[PDB]
Amino acid sequence: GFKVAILGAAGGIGQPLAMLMKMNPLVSVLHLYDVVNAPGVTADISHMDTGAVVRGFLGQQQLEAALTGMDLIIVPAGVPRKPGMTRDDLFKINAGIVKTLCEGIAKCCPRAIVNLISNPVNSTVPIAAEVFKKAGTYDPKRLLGVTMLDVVRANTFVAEVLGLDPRDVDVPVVGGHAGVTILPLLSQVKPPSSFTQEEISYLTDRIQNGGTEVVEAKAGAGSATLSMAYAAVKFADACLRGLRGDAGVIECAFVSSQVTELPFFASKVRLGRNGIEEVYSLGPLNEYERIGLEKAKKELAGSIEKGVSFIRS
Amino acid sequence: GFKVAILGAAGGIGQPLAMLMKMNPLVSVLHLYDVVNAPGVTADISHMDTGAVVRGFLGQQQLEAALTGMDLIIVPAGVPRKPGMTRDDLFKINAGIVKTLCEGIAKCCPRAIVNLISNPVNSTVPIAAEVFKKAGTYDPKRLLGVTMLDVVRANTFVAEVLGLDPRDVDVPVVGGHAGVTILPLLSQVKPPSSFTQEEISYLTDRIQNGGTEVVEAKAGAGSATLSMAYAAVKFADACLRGLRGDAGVIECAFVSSQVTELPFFASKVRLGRNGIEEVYSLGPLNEYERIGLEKAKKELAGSIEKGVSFIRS
Repeated sequence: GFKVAILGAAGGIGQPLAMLMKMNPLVSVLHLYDVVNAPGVTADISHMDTGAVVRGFLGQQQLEAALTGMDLIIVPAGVPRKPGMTRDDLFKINAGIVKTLCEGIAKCCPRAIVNLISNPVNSTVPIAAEVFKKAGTYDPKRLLGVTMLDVVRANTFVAEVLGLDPRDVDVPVVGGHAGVTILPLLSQVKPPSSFTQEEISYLTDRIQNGGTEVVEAKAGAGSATLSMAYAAVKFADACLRGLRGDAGVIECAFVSSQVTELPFFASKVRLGRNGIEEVYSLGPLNEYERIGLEKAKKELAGSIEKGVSFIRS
Repeated sequence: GFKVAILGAAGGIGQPLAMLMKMNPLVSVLHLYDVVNAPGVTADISHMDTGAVVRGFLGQQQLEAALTGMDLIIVPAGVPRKPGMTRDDLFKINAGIVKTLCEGIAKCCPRAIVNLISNPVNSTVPIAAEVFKKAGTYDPKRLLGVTMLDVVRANTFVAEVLGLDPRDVDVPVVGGHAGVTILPLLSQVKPPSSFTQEEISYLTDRIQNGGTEVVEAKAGAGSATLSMAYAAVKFADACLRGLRGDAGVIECAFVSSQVTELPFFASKVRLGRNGIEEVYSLGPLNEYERIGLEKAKKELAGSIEKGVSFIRS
């Protein structure tokens, strides 16, 4: 099996995520890390009678111990939005957080596959890339922004409109991980289907804003944590199956790419023994998607620069 | 596809338990009930691309809609381990909660299989039984106290000792769900093994105090949530496979039985189309376990009464 580290394992997303990884039969070793409550979460999880052995790590002084030897690093680390946040002062905190964790990764497990969930992903992935570049350990094939939740939402909402089982639907989602930056390619959905103009717009808008659906349901106090955990694990499991050597492991992720003029983009990627084995091109898009693509790119260009800038200064 | 309702889906145990049930293919419909935040959790969960369709229900006024039609009702509901307040006995509270929920269940889904997790199981189950008796819906084959986490811990701890993968270990646990009432039959362990008196001592002690172990670790402000959700789902899933018609579905559970003089006891049971298709006796016990059996029954008798008198008196 493989060794996995979850950074921020005691948070809202972290916990359900650690519970699910502890259940993954491909995980031999599981390191739960956080700046608080790591021991209590570890204790709880240690009782589950599954294959993976779990250990906890608390504080910066233990990050090295948590990271050393890991094959995959799942990073949902990030401070929540509470005191009337979005204050942008938030972004500085999260960017700061992704920064140190990446410094640790660059130092302790430079070859480990990295699944960055820390939001905003459109900026933190570039941040990570820059930090690794500055450390001389950047392998664009091993850094992935987890955009899986958008695909999960798309599959679910598309299935609902088509009256299908969500498990039998696959919706490619490209671009970025926030708002109009999220671009579901309905014209490339599986199984083959046709959508009315009405459905195409309803679906796209819904997928792009699925996040606030949950924030609304929680009176703006919280956001998706469970579905996020479920998605990150579905994605982590994919990376693990890739490291195992499985063929055709394909999923959408926000990665370093040349599929567009932008340095980082979300598209279909093939996961293998050394991370990303192939970044799939966007291919044919219809009018609606083209117009959406451009709007996505415009915002994405700025978000990337924002992250690249945060480090390069 | 089976219909499942989770009472108290917004809590520590409920949320991860709800996420895991959403993932269970045997679940066609999933109802998330609670007095607070049910909508938020539901929205979160509804985005998961799995078969189960999920609906939320908030407050007493919506409990009937949640229950109606359910095949299985998992009940983790109950107040948390408040660190400050040592113990003005949660009993009063939880017991109250259990009673109202059970009244609802007896009225809305009398034929539903029930998985009561509400602490303390040693009392809440007899309470539920007393609530259904008065309602005239009691079916001893349909009420089950979830002691699955005692088995999970045992497998883990025992496998640790044996240096095995907890997945290849089975340790039957009988008796009750608290302290010395939890009785791990180490002599019936699979694979056949031998333990030193020390290990037998350590294992029996640790399994009986598993919960405490976690509370201590979480700095008094919390108890096992994840491992409990994990064990509850494994147990719930067993029931569902039972409802499906599967053969050989055997699990330990605190149920109504005449395995001992007590009206309730945890032992192996076979789950069938109507819930418990048979309650198995304890089998072979060494002197150590027989002694343990006596202490178990001793403290268990009172617990059972403490719960029955909550309804009768």
